[PDB]
Amino acid sequence: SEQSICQARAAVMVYDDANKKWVPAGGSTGFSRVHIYHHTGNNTFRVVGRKIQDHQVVINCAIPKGLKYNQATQTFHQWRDARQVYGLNFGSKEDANVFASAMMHALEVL
Ligand SMILES: CC(=O)N[C@@H](Cc1ccccc1Cl)C(=O)N1CCC[C@]12C=C[C@@H]1CC[C@@H](C(=O)N3CC[C@@H]4C=C[C@H]5C=C[C@@H](C(=O)O)N5C(=O)[C@H]43)N1C2=O
Ligand SMILES: [Br-]
Ligand SMILES: [Br-]
Repeated sequence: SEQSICQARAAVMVYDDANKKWVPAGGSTGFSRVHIYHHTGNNTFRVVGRKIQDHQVVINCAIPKGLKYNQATQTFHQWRDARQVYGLNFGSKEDANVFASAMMHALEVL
């Protein structure tokens, strides 16, 4: 089965490569509950975020082994895939540190 190993509150953003700016994931700005989930068997992790107001899934992306997770500032962290760059604007330094730590520890289990 699948298990949430950590969660944190963050405004989830994606980078608009064409206009050089960050835009809100899913179309509207606001905080989401962002989880890292582990699936047993094939030992995979994914980031899944749902907007707190309406449960819209704003991010659902795989965490591949060797993913480069960038702590750009104390409360904005980011990573990429082929299609998009994702950014989490955390509610506090503490939320960020919790999430970052779970991510770094996931990358060691992969
Ligand atoms: C090599 C590479 O991919 N580099 C990436 C970052 C990264 C490094 C390691 C691993 C993964 C990633 Cl995504 C990179 O530099 N990127 C990807 C998106 C666009 C950007 C490339 C150039 C620009 C320059 C400034 C920086 C950026 O986007 N920043 C810096 C921190 C700041 C913090 C928050 C967001 C929120 C709104 C916007 C703003 O402040 O107006 N922000 C920014 O402007 C953010 N940029 C980036 O982060
Ligand atoms: Br829970
Ligand atoms: Br496993």
